[PDB]
Amino acid sequence: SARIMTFYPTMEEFRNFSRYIAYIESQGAHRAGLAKVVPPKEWKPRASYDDIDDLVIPAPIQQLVTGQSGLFTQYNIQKKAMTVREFRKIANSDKYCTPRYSEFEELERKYWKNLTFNPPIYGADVNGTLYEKHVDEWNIGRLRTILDLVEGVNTPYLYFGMWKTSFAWHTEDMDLYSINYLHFGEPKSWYSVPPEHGKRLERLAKGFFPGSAQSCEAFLRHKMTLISPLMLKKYGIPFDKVTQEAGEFMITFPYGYHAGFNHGFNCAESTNFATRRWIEYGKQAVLCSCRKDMVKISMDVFVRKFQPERYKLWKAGKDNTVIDHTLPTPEAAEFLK
Ligand SMILES: CCN(/C=C/N(C)C)C(=O)CNCc1cc(C(=O)O)ccn1
Ligand SMILES: [Mn+2]
Ligand code: NI
Ligand code: NI
Ligand code: NI
Ligand SMILES: [Zn+2]
Repeated sequence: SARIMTFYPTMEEFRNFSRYIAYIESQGAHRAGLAKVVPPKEWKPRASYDDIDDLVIPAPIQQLVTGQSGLFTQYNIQKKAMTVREFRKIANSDKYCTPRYSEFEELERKYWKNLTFNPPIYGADVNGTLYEKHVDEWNIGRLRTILDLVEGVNTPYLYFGMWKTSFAWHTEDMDLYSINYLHFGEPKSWYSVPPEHGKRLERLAKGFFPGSAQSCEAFLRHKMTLISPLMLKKYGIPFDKVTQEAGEFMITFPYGYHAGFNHGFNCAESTNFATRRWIEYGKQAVLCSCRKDMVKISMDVFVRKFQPERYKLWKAGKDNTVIDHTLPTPEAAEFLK
């Protein structure tokens, strides 16, 4: 019922990013916590990707995974800087390349069977964009949403993947939205838990990692926790799967938990953004308490501007607004009339 939806905008619908986000929420896409958007055929953010071999990945991370029975922890070892060419050569070498497979279910099995072995290298969190400066549609480098009121939380990031590189279970910083475009290469597969069931995932994680839970009120934000779909099935956490191919966007929604992995050599671009609906999520976000360095946004400017009637109430710790995860963002009103 809160399944992942896929959308196919026309060029005319595609041009206005925020308006289209409001549209898909009016269709209920936010309930799954994750949605796919396939852009029009004619649209490309870049003419060619042949000129980026010399691009530098300053801090590649080797992903060491420890665990068993569908529960794992992922550790980052920073490696020496390398170029995209060097990273590609490693990614496609026999040691690291994608194994043979027919259906996705086979590759998924191989992933969950082999994720503690032969730890791969992920060129993640690279500042940059691969959009040509003139592309005005869904330009992840400059989406100009109300998040701009805040390198940063609204600046673009590149992810150079190879087979079996992973992203762990998490919501975004300050439970923001996120946008992910797969520029090229092999697919990226996603898992998602509906926001309305998010705390059931937290409760389970808390039960399996009580030490981590004791040391931090939001340890999932460390992005170290991997949990297999079989474990989610066993413990009755609802979830959905989707595979993202080259040329496709993924949107994650506030408090939408997601995780996944790359199929082989690929490149993705991502940033965070906001709608008016996010503001309440941002006020109520449970943040990492154990590291000084984590991302924290002052919500004052947002409450003053878009919730002036509640500002003094909120600042006195008495705003008891309860979030209804099923409600679309106010901007979606025009599609419901
Ligand atoms: C908005 C981009 N961003 C970066 C925040 N800091 C720069 C780390 C993220 O952390 C988004 N969340 C992690 C993530 C990573 C992947 C992935 O590596 O593909 C997919 C989905 N989500
Ligand atoms: Mn994410
Ligand atoms: Ni290339
Ligand atoms: Ni090294
Ligand atoms: Ni523990
Ligand atoms: Zn923490």
